[PDB]
Amino acid sequence: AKIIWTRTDEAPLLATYSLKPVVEAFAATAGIEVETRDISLAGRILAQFPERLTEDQKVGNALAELGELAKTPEANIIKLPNISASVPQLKAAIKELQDQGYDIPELPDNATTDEEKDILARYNAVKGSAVNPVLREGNSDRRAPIAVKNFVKKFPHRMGEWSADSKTNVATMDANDFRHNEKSIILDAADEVQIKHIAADGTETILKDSLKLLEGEVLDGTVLSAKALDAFLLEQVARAKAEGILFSAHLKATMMKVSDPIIFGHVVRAYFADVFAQYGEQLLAAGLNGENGLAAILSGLESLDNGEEIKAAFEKGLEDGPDLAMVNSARGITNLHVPSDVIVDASMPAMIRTSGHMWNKDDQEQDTLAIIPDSSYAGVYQTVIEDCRKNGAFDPTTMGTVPNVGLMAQKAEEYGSHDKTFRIEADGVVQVVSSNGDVLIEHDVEANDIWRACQVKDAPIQDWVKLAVTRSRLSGMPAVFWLDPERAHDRNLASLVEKYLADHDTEGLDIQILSPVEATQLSIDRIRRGEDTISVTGNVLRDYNTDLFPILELGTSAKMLSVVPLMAGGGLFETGAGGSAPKHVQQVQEENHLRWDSLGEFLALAESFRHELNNNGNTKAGVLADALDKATEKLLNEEKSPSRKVGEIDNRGSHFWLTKFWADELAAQTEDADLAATFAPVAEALNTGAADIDAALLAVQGGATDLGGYYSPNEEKLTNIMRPVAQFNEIVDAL
Ligand SMILES: [Mg+2]
Repeated sequence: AKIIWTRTDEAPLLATYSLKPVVEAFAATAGIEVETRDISLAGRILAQFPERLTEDQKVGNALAELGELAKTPEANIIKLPNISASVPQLKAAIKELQDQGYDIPELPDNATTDEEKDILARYNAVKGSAVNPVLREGNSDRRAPIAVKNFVKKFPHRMGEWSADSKTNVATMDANDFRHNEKSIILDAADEVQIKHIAADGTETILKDSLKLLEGEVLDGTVLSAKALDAFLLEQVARAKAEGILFSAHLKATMMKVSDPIIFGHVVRAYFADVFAQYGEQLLAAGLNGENGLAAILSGLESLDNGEEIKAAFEKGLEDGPDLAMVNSARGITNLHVPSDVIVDASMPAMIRTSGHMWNKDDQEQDTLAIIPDSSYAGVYQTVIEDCRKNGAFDPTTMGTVPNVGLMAQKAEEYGSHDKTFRIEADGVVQVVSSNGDVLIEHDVEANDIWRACQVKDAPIQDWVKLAVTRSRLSGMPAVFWLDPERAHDRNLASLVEKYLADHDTEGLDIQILSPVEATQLSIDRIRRGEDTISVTGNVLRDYNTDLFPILELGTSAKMLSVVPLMAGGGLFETGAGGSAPKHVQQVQEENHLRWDSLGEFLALAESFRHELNNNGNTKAGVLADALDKATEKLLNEEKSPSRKVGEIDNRGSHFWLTKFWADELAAQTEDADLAATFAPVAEALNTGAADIDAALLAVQGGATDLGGYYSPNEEKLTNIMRPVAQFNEIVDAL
């Protein structure tokens, strides 16, 4: 078997030149090959334009080959953070490669010829998030890492004290929202369907011409009522004001790129009711509607020149309304200024952790009314708030843990809905119409309503159920499916979960189905008494739970095990969800200190070894994984993760100590005597040499360093820089 280690960009790229040769040496003792594949920005650019290159310059299409790999049981891929290119990064990479002799074309800035149109289309496929959709052929298994959990117990993060008198609450709609208006069906056979609007006129408008659906696919349609939404919002503005608490609003403007900016605008106009009552027609005509935040409105006013008295009215709105949760007090930035500033899955746990407070204009903590307009998920957070009010803050030294198994494959549910979401222009109805003419789903709609459809396919659902059973069996933790009886979609999924659970041996396992509110309550009841509960959920709750529980248990959601069990039986082990840390590279250029933390790599690696153990029968991989868990725990115990500061332990040093501790554990274990004899002299060499090797890895730091490039660094220079101590290299390369 083979483990593919992704060669990416910037900081993780540099770490990989140090860490991968060690991983390769240790892995080979379990009969496992470790190879890199090049999915760097520069490499993916070269892959896209082979026709311009000499044979020696060519890269082969590594992303496409990894995509194919992922559809086979052979796949075992360790994926590190990589660049999702902005246009500037793309232009910089292109220029760098041209300077190095690769005759690739310029990014056209105004394609007119057919060749230019083709080149632009090819580059546009390379920019942005190009990699994740090719590699994620699966659902999600995310867990707080045990090595990090055990350290938190030793050294807990701060948890704000809660008051029984707290007035913080979530406010959410009671009716006429996506949850209550949702209708859902399961297709009997494949069908290409149409989405249509029929106005009170009779005038038909096709909203989406063709939508191919599979046999067994689950289809939902639903509407958020603009009128109910507006009525609701105006009431919450008044409530925050009467109760003397912060008005706050929590959406996902970035991911839900069609619905949530619209909803946001409704929020802004509610807060500034009097302003829109007097200048509404004019502002809306000029596109100053709040869907790009209050800051866009304010900026646009200078073009209007009755804008001065409008500016004055907004300023008056801010003095007269409830106090707003602040994004940046020093710049005067409120919750309403930029739609993407406050993002629900981050903001809600941060507020819960901070005694249920957000920050006011004086930069002091204050209770908040947290507005989450649609009611599908609001109750999870409300249930946690009420529990903290009654029982006080969670105690990270004793609390249990709540992993997540999440239905994600093929852009499941709301995260595939953006091309099926429509701002309604006129009163009437919207129909999903079958090819045969049948009307499958129908909703009444009014102008300014939001209509949305969502799809999840049957194989992803079956895979999701298998993964829930597998996680419960392997971990011993009970599993709870979070499905809301009041949602049509969740009622359909519940019937399928019941059907498919019968394909599995569940004897000895505790698996049940509860509403999201019931499930949250059970989970937190268990967590407080030190016990564990796996949350089995759809796509959005995946996104929410994988922030909420880690932030409470660990102080952060940035340090997680994230696995995507691939459809054909392989695995993808994602080391990290952040970017590739350009400032980290700057520091190495300036003073040869790499502060990049490889913890996520050590953790994903241990799970990669477990995949070989569990799916491919590799007993030695299991031994390697057990030792690696203990080595990681020791590295954290001695705080040997990289310092930020020059002259102190860096990324290369952390790799050394991790390798020393992992070898020690392999030499000390008695589960595989042959592995023990292999690593006894390795451990002895690293121990005797540790004082000298550690001093040397400190000594290389301090001065300017030449990588030979940035997007396309020189391989000889990177090797010498990232593997600078011959004494260590000799031990690794001999094993
Ligand atoms: Mg999230």
